[PDB]
Amino acid sequence: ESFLLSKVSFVIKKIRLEKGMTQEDLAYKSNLDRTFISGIERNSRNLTIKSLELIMKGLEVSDVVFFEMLIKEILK
Amino acid sequence: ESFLLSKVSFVIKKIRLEKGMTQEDLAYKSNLDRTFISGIERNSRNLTIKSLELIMKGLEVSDVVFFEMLIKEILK
DNA sequence: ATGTAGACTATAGTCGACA
DNA sequence: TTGTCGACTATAGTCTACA
Repeated sequence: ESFLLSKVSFVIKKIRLEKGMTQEDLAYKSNLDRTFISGIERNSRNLTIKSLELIMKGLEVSDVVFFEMLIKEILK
Repeated sequence: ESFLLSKVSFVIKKIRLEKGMTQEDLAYKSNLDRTFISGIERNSRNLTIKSLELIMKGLEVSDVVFFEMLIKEILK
């Protein structure tokens, strides 16, 4: 599947971990269902941008740091 | 009305007019549908990442660049 | 904590027509 | 050239439940 989608997932995980949160934690804060989040980390589902906008806000990270991390990441 | 969303659409249209592509022109290059590229650009309808990613390709815009451009457009 | 399965519902995308 | 309307098909995002 998608080159990007995967990298995205890979960044979310890292952030989520750094912050030391469990999946259900974030699910709550993001107001998403836990399962979805698993799908995202493990298998890189597609998510929508409304979905991302929640999760950014769930990790309590700036929609700017994410993207930044994301770039250095994308850089291989 | 997702902040992140309108800020995604704007960049799309910006890139598209710079590249002087038409929406149809985009529709082709993104293997996606005119009416949708319409919806995104015009009324904050909610694309996904695969959709996004395709779009970057339709614009012939490197992901890095898109996000870079994007970032800057938040910070206004 | 996390992964996954399946039934389900909501909304992402397709298409063809016409201001 | 692009937005909108309406009826489509496709899937994202939920939920229960068990290893």
